[PDB]
Amino acid sequence: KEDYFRVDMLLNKKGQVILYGPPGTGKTWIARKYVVEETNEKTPGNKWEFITFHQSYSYEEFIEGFRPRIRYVVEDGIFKKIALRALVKGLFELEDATIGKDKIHRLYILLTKKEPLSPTEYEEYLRLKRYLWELVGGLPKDKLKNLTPKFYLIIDEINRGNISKIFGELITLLEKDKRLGGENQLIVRLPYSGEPFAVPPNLYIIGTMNTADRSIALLDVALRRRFAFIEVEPRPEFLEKENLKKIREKKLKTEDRKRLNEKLNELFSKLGNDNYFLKTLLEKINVRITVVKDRDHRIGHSYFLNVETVEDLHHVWYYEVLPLLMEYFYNDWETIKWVLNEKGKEHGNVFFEKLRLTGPNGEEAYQLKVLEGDAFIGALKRII
Amino acid sequence: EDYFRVDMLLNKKGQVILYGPPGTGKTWIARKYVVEETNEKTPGNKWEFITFHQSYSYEEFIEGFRPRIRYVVEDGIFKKIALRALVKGLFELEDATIGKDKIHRLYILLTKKEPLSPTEYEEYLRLKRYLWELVGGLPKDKLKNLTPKFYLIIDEINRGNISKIFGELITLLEKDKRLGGENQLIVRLPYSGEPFAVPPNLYIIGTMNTADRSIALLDVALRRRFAFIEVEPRPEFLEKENLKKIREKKLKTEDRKRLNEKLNELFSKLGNDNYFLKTLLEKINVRITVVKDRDHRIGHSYFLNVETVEDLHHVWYYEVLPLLMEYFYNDWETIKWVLNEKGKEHGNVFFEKLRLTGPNGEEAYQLKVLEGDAFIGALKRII
Amino acid sequence: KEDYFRVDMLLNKKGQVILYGPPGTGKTWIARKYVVEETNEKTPGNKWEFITFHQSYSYEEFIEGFRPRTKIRYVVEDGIFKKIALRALVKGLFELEDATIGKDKIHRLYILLTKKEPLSPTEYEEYLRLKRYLWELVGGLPKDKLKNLTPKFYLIIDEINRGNISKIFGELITLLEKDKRLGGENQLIVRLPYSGEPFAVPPNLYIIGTMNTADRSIALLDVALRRRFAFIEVEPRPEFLEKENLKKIREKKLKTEDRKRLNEKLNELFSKLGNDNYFLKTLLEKINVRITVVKDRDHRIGHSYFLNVETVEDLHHVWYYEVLPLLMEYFYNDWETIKWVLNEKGKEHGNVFFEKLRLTGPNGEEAYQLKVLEGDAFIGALKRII
Amino acid sequence: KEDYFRVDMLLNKKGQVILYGPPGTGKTWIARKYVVEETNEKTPGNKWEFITFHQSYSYEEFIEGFRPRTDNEEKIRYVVEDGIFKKIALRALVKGLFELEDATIGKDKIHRLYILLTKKEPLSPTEYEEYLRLKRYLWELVGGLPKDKLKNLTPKFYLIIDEINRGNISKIFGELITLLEKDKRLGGENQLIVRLPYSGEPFAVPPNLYIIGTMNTADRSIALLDVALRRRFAFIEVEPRPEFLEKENLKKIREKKLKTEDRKRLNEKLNELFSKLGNDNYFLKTLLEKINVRITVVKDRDHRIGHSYFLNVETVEDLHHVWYYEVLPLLMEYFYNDWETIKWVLNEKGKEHGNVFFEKLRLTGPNGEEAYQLKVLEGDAFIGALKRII
Ligand SMILES: Nc1nc2c(ncn2[C@@H]2O[C@H](COP(=O)(O)OP(=O)(O)OP(O)(O)=S)[C@@H](O)[C@H]2O)c(=O)[nH]1
Ligand SMILES: Nc1nc2c(ncn2[C@@H]2O[C@H](COP(=O)(O)OP(=O)(O)OP(O)(O)=S)[C@@H](O)[C@H]2O)c(=O)[nH]1
Ligand SMILES: Nc1nc2c(ncn2[C@@H]2O[C@H](COP(=O)(O)OP(=O)(O)OP(O)(O)=S)[C@@H](O)[C@H]2O)c(=O)[nH]1
Ligand SMILES: Nc1nc2c(ncn2[C@@H]2O[C@H](COP(=O)(O)OP(=O)(O)OP(O)(O)=S)[C@@H](O)[C@H]2O)c(=O)[nH]1
Ligand SMILES: [Mg+2]
Ligand SMILES: [Mg+2]
Ligand SMILES: [Mg+2]
Ligand SMILES: [Mg+2]
Repeated sequence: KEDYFRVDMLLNKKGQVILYGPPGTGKTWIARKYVVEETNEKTPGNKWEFITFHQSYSYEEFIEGFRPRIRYVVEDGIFKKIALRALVKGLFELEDATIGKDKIHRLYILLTKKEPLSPTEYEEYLRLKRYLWELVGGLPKDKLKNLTPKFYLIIDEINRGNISKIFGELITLLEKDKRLGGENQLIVRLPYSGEPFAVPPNLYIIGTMNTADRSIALLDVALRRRFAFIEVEPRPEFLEKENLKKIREKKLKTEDRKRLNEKLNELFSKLGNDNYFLKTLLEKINVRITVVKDRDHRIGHSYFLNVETVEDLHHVWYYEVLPLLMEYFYNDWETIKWVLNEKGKEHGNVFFEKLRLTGPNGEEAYQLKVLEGDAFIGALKRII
Repeated sequence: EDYFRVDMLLNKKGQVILYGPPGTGKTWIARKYVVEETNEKTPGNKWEFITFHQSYSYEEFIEGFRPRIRYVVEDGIFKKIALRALVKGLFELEDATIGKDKIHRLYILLTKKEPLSPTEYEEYLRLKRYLWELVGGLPKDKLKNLTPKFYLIIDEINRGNISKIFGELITLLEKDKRLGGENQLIVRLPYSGEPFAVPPNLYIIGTMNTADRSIALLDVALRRRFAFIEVEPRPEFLEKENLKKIREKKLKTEDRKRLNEKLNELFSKLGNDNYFLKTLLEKINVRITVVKDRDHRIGHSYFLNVETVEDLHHVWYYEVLPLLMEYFYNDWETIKWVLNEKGKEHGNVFFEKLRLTGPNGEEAYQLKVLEGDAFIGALKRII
Repeated sequence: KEDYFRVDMLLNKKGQVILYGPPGTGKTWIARKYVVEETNEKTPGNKWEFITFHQSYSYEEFIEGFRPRTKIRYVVEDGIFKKIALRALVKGLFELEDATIGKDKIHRLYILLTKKEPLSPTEYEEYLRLKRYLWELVGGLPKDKLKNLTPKFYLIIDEINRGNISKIFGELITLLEKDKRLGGENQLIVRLPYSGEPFAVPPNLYIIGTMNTADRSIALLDVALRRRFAFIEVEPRPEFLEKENLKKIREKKLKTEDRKRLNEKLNELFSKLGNDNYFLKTLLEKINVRITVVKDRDHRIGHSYFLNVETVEDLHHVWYYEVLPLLMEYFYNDWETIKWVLNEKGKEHGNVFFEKLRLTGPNGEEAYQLKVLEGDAFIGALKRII
Repeated sequence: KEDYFRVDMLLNKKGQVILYGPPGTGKTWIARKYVVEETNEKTPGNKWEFITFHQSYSYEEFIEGFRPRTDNEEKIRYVVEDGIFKKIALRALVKGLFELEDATIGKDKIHRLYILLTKKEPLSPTEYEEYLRLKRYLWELVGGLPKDKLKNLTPKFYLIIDEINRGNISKIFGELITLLEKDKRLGGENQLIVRLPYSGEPFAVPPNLYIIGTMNTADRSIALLDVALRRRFAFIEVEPRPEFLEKENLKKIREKKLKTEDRKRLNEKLNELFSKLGNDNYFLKTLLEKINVRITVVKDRDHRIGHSYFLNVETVEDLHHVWYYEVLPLLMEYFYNDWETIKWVLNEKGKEHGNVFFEKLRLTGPNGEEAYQLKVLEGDAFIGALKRII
């Protein structure tokens, strides 16, 4: 648990992390696994939330916005609700005579309530929010710093939405010192409600993002200072035989797992008795992609994580890896054949066989050749 | 062949995209696979057919605010078909915590073509939040195999902004992230504030044109969720036996024999060559592949309905010669070389060179209409 | 005719057609003529519609979109295509004899579709449940009954390339293919995003596009849309500019005694041209081959510029106010090309259309001016171009 | 006149013309003069309209669009209101159906529709539905009328579109690419009735209505209209006329307006002007000819200087103001940071630091960057610098 430990450390130092890398690495997996292993709660709900950003995601659905529920009810977004839940659950365990635990528990029932709030209860929600935000501030900073029952928000594909538009006052408030209990503790007031709001130290944010798409890759340095940035690189050592066996023996603790570790034995013996076939295959593929495009368009290891037989590797190759490589290099046949290091040969057991016709201006072109059986493993052996 | 690989890749990945040039039967094999898999010939209960375009948003697809005077969160097409797949999968799932009457009322509210009344919309929201309270406590090994199979064919999936339309479906569509999967995700939707997760009951078959690169699926993160099947042009369907085997698999009556001799009247005029259209499309696709992209190849649907020589003349002069002149605009040498008539500037040729020559040295050609045996003699030159 | 049979054959075979070519070749003319000759109606409405694509259409104004309908209601309203493709389907279900077809409801749906008044707020949900009953009926019908609906409906989409068709034709990338129409071997019934009600293009309907191919900025670069249409190149025919063909074209509509004047007006024309019936024909030929060699083949001058020419003053006005500005707009400030199109490149300072200016610039460049020639010097200048 | 006769015959033969040329040649004035000579109305209103296309002119404000309008003075709603062209086309068609002798026309309906097209106030919702129903009756009525009735309509309506290229003419027109042709109008041979997108009601251009556009061909950022859009309009070149700037010619043009005793004042003011220009009655004429020929060889033919800048010139200081505020910013706008060419148009190329319009600065940049400064000349030096342009 090393990536687990660095997510655990950089959440307790920066307050919030972003798991970046190429598509196919373990970002969403390590985020969801870390949060269900810290909260001890397998589903989203009270103690943690899972959201996904997109271009149809705005400030009004994230922090607060007007909604006709008629008059305008200032409906809180998901961040305001999880931050208020984190603050109220932290003021549960915070023993103090000024904290009225009867009103704080009523605010926790009003925040936990999955039903839409009645207009008889929305005024109670506003009054208890005013009492909560007039409670803190009068609370000392050394008590507001230590809040035990931590809350987590996983913003998957965080670079998909306009984060500077979605995060409103959260550009300022998400810094660890600008949270509650910190030394530069800052409680700003919100536009649509007028109520003061500040991020508690009880709530952490684990973003994940892919760095392949550069049109949505974040460049706001003032936004990037709020987050730690954990690079989840492609790990081809997960595709070694014993490591792939140990990974696939996670949810396999029955006799069917006995049908698993022999199914790899049919696989890796057919690959040439090499326990490092997929490992060095993805290694050579990623190191050849890194030098012709970038390191952020590397093939992640989750393409070959579900490979159990040779036909599974054939389907992952011809329907997930080769269309991805042909979308990487559109009509650039020399570069994609260099990625498979087939730049010299034009025929034979090859993935792109040369057409026997050259253009009127000297242009040439290739053809996707579907290899099967030992010829396919022989062509994959050439990449290593 | 293609049916078996669609059935195989739809189970291990959960969603497939049939891509390729126009003309190859991607929508055909998607519709045929889904009708042969659901045993119903109309979209509706167990499968839906949609087509993405630029007026698809996240609101019309998953959920969005719509006034009905009360602004309510109207579920889009995917949330209706995903809740329908989840509820219909929770029908046959025998358990003690699943109240079958609420699940059945939710299925009646989901499969209702009439718009829901305000007395039934709140019941719909209550049954939805009961459903999402239910599957948040259900084990993984019971949700892993829901009994029916629901399909959503998204034809021309690349014509809309897919990463904008698939709002929370970038995360949830992965087979290891569906309900009952090894890493089960349940996102929180922004508009309703209600949780949501794609069941393993529901499969997606996208189709995609790859000739147009302005709508190319360049999102590397979104290409990981789908398995990408290339439906290539198959010129071997235009062989004289395969043309009779394909065109008689749609009709069942006596007039199939009227199909037969009309084909034999065709290929006797082409030069007694049973592989005339096959080698014609193969040679033309090799020319297009070497002078333009391989995604601009001519599909076989142009020549599948060719049954006489006049239909081949109409398909040539009104479907693929405007297509070739649109491929190579004012590049007369390249379209001249695609029909391999680069030296032939006169005679029985498709583009006769004008005798007049411009002042800066440029020369132009003229589309010549060939009929009868001269047209077949010009088509024999391409082979 | 010939082009009439071309449009008829390709529209029956394909379902949709696009008459494309240079401006002024009779694409809108042969489209409107074919549609008023098939459906015997001189005015759109019942059996056919005429629309024009441009950048202010969208999917909402063509298929369906949300609109306010009077309190106020947020009502999804069908566009022109959904209205005509429900009208063609419902009119096709009149002559279908079947037990499951409830014609008392189909006739009410036809009355609500052909209702020129806007729908009442108590008559709109009647139309909605009638559409729901219709799409429950059509999905239950066998394919052989929907294969050949009895009438024929036409939608002339003129200047089709001027709008963003891939944005406008939302589901119609899929549905316009004749195998995906109703009763086809591979029929498809999409679900529309705004309403949620299903939709499918009947075989009753026939869309006819016309396209300007002189403009390259709006051309059909979309290859997948070009499968759905047949493509008729409507070339400029200068053989219509002969004296006998002008007498056949111009004296066809006005069948009164004025033909006995009009041919007289033609006899003053070509005798002023040199007693040559092929003056305008070879003039348009030897201009369009110049436009074909120095520009693309589809920036050519259409024959509709010279069809209304009756006297030499009309030819002078058509030359100096319609096609010489057009040639000056083709080759803007490119004098050695527009002068070469009129094949007066070596000529200057005479009976010429572009007189050379006596001044030369500091970089050695020169520019010419437009010279207006009248009388017989203009005809001697036009005789040079031939 | 002759230009008005040319506009009249090309407008009767094509239905719509465009007066195109450089700025300041009087294309708007020629269009307005011809229209007020036709309809005999000094102001727009019933029989003719005047609009200006700008960059933000849209189809929604030209044919029909969802415009906000208040219902019962309480709340705004977006309803489909007709633009300028649809209102003037319905007005022309209804006014032509006034004098049309036919029995199928319900005149007491049609006249009411004319009132609903001529009231200069927003329609109340009680009568806006009446206006919609009368439009539906009108398009049901002309859908059965023969061609011989609708061919000849008795009045003549005009729509002047000043600066027609400054908008997106295809996007603003829309259905008017097809409808504006003389054969595609009402009562024509190939009569066409489109179906508009927003209101969903039919529409067709009457032959009653004519369009006279003006086109500034100097700029070319937004000036490119399509070839099919060139086909609909006749195109009338309005050149700069420097022969309007001769002393007797400028006298007759300035005296064509109403002047009781100020004609002799204009006479003694114009004799004061040309006596300082070297006793040359043709000085402004050949000045504009030399500067326009020198514009034509280096710039486009459409970039010439219009003659109406010098039509108000009566004194020497008026000519100095016109030069230093109306034609030298025009030249500096055409030749932006092209100093040798704009110096060659005035043919003072190489002649620096004299009685010059563009004085060369005596500094030079790090890599040889050069700059010129607009020098203002007053008195005999300005007339001397004007003398060497010729
Ligand atoms: N056991 C194990 N499984 C992993 C690991 N990394 C990825 N996986 C598996 O691969 C699948 C895909 O990984 P995932 O984390 O979802 O990619 P991603 O980072 O979200 O990809 P993207 O969203 O940026 S496109 C997951 O379902 C997970 O089960 C790992 O380190 N260990
Ligand atoms: N029998 C049979 N018919 C086919 C086959 N491939 C294509 N066709 C026919 O050709 C037509 C075109 O196939 P289609 O599915 O529409 O291509 P497409 O993928 O939609 O092409 P596009 O949308 O990218 S433009 C179909 O109507 C189908 O009937 C095939 O393999 N077998
Ligand atoms: N008789 C006859 N008349 C024609 C023919 N072509 C054009 N015309 C006449 O010329 C006029 C212009 O034709 P039109 O239909 O507008 O050309 P177009 O192809 O639409 O030109 P555009 O819209 O791209 S600009 C028509 O009104 C018609 O009367 C023809 O082939 N035969
Ligand atoms: N008497 C008389 N006045 C003229 C003549 N030409 C132009 N004018 C006057 O000069 C002024 C400018 O003319 P104008 O019509 O605006 O030219 P323009 O082509 O429209 O200029 P622009 O709009 O492109 S900048 C007008 O006020 C007009 O009255 C003319 O020939 N005779
Ligand atoms: Mg992810
Ligand atoms: Mg398709
Ligand atoms: Mg037209
Ligand atoms: Mg003006």
